[PDB]
Amino acid sequence: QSASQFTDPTTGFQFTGITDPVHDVTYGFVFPPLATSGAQSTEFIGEVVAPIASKWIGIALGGAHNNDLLLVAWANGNQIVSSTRWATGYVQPTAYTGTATLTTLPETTINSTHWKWVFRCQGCTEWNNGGGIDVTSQGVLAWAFSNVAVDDPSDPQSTFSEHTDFGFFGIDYSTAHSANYQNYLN
Ligand code: HEM
Ligand SMILES: *[C@@H]1O[C@H](CO)[C@@H](O[C@@H]2O[C@H](CO)[C@@H](O)[C@H](O)[C@H]2NC(C)=O)[C@H](O)[C@H]1NC(C)=O
Repeated sequence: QSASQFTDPTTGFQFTGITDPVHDVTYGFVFPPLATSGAQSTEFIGEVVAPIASKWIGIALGGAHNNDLLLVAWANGNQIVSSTRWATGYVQPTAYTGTATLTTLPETTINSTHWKWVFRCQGCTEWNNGGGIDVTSQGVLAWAFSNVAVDDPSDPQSTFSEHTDFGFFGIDYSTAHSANYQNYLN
């Protein structure tokens, strides 16, 4: 599948991403301006817009279960619980030990039918294994989905069972940058 540009109609934030038609989950990403000199920023802003039937959602930042930064989130009442994770060998991802700070942004909204997780991911383009994403080129993202609740929803590091579905999408990171990024942070 292929990402495209869309505007969130309530916040006005502009993202690049997809809606999975099976679970009707929207995934969106937006990056700060490309640097004219020096290194690129290592942060981005994302969102997951998920029906309440979605018990946990994962984003795989290099498109794979293994050897890449994973973001996991679920709703627990009127709060989003989230974490950064990492796996090798196809087992339960555990807490990531690198430098990546996930912050839930105030646009985050939980209503009677959906949870809309809007987040800032600092240090999320470069990982402590030396890998990461190249924000000037084309890559693959993946998502993972479960309709079964995690073992303990109040614990950000809760265990849980394997996803019931996963999927992939191509993204042109070069076109996912926004002049309005700094405004999204305010
Ligand atoms: C206990 C929890 C989990 C278990 C046991 C598990 C296990 C697995 C297994 C066995 C596969 C291969 C499935 C196949 O090809 O038939 C896989 C694939 C995948 N998993 Fe997980 N997973 C778990 C959680 C997660 C999480 C939290 C994420 C992302 C946030 C994730 C992302 C992926 C992705 C993107 C694939 C497909 C690409 C690949 O083969 O690497 N998984 N997982
Ligand atoms: C709960 O939140 C979702 C996501 O914002 C709302 O669904 C969206 O509603 C806007 C209109 O404001 C539409 O333009 C989008 O197409 C909708 N998105 C999705 C994923 O359906 C939803 O209406 C809210 N529900 C309630 C009861 O307020």
